[PDB]
This record gives sequence, structure tokens and C-alpha cells, in this order.
Amino acid sequence: MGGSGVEGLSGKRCWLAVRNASLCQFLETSLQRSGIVVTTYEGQEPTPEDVLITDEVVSKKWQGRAVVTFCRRHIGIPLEKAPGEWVHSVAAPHELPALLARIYLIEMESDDPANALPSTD
Repeated sequence: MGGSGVEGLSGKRCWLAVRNASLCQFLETSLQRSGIVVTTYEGQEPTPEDVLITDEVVSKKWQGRAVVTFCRRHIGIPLEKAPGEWVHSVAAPHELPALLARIYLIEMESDDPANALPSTD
């Protein structure tokens, strides 16, 4: 006499291998405001439906949805040039959460203003 049912809430997952503690805390919290759950990617198994947010140069890679690596210049890291790898410079902390939203098809995906000034003289 009653009602029995299995309760289970879903949510987008993200793994991060950011060694920049202050930076990673900023981006992860900004993203978690959406209900997305982040987890540090160490000796774990990469998920095909999950993304790897990486900082600088990390020897371990990822096999899944996509990788978003923010390095100063990039060395032995896949420099994008492929529909799955995203290379970007850590110009500003806000660059990461914006890219994440675009990749995960979030409402706040936005667009790049391409801010440049033609100094032909």
C-alpha cells in the first residue's frame, strides 16, 4: 500500500586536468552554476560523452567527446586542427567557460568578437 520508485537525477559531467588551482576553481564554479558536475581527471577512464578541460601541457590524453586545452603556447599537445581537439591560449579566465558552453551547446555559448586593430601605419 503505497508508491515505490527509483529516483535518479541526471546532469552533465566534465573532467578537468587544470593545474592552475585559482583558474580551475573559477571556471569550475562558473560552470557548476548550471548544475554540471566537474571532477579532477587523473588516473581515470575517459568517457566518450564527456569532455576533458586541460591546462598547459599534460602528458595524459583523453578519448571521449572533446578536449579543451588552454596552454600558453602549446608544445606536445594536440594543437586543435581537428573536429574534437580545442587548443586555446590562457589570455583571460573568461575564455574557458565560454568555450565550454559553445562545445556543450549551452544557451550561453556566445561568439568571439575577434578584437584586433589594423596597424598598417
